[PDB]
Amino acid sequence: AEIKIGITMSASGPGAALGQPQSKTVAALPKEIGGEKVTYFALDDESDPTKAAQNARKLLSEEKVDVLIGSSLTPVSLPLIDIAAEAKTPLMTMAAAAILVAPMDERRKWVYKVVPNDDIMAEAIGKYIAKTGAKKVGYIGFSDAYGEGYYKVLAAAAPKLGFELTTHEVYARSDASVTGQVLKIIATKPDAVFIASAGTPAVLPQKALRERGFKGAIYQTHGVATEEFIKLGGKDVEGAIFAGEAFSGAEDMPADSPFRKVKARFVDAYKAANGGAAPTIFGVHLWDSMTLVENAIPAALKAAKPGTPEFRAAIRDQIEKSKDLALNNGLSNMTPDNHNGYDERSAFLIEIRDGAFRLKQ
Ligand SMILES: O=C(O)C(=O)Cc1ccccc1
Repeated sequence: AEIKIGITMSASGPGAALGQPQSKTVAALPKEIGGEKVTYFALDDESDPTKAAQNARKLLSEEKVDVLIGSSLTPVSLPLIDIAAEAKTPLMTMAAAAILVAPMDERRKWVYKVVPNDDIMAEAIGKYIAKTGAKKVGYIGFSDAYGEGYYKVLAAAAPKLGFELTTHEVYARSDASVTGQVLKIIATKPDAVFIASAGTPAVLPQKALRERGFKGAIYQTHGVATEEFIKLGGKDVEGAIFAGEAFSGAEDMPADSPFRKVKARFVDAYKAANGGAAPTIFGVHLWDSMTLVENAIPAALKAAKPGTPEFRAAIRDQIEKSKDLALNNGLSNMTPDNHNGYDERSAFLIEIRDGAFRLKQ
């Protein structure tokens, strides 16, 4: 039969600013790959791990999809690892935490990940923060594996880089207030504050810090790299800096940059499918995942027919061989033990300047 791709995304819930762009990207994906028809099955998981697991089981057991893609967020994606592995179906996760694919194990052998691992980003932003002369850095982040991935790496790096983390405050994504946490951070009198958050929930702690009088540097993560964050945040997020993807800095690169080229492809296709509307970065996590899948399909078709475990296993084998590939997410080199594919060369420092994401250095 035709090739079938299943996708679960957080199109509603606190992940909406990530999942909605992904949902709108589906219509831009190719109807034929390697001379074979392709059908997409996309489901909203509502930013809920239980619903994502239900979606995956439905796509795997009922549609027998050849590849599963999702989810948008780390906590939502975690349970999909075991589900995809048990089904011997490759999973292209669209979330960010390193734990989604590293260290390698017998289940993560089935998982690939186009967003650069957060530990790479945390090391990069930590080095930058140190170079500014900051010695005391406050911290607030999500009380989940995404936030904690930033905290643990920054906390380990701190003494080696010459600063100290003054707090370890957390919040849940939908929380109405972080006032208690922010007051605690402010009371430590830090030079700067790090926020580990994603989507529109990332605005709250930054606005709260500014409203409570904090005037120092505020650092965020690539979870904020959507123009929706700039729009909601306004003057309060001006000057935010984070380590992120080539996509976000593409306009401040040479004309022949491969990153401009791969971005143009995506933007043009997205606009054509969405009435001329421009995408935010999160849609590109679906797009780049499909780049890996599309590249693997011709060899897989030589091995087996779609809808068979052999075809899925062939896709898994082929993606692992991907080398020297410019994605919107960076320069990707897969290996048997690294299903992310990036090193520090793909960590770009991005700043919000005059209401736009800009390549900072
Ligand atoms: O919120 C999460 O759990 C994430 O994994 C956030 C994220 C996802 C994709 C790119 C950057 C951040």
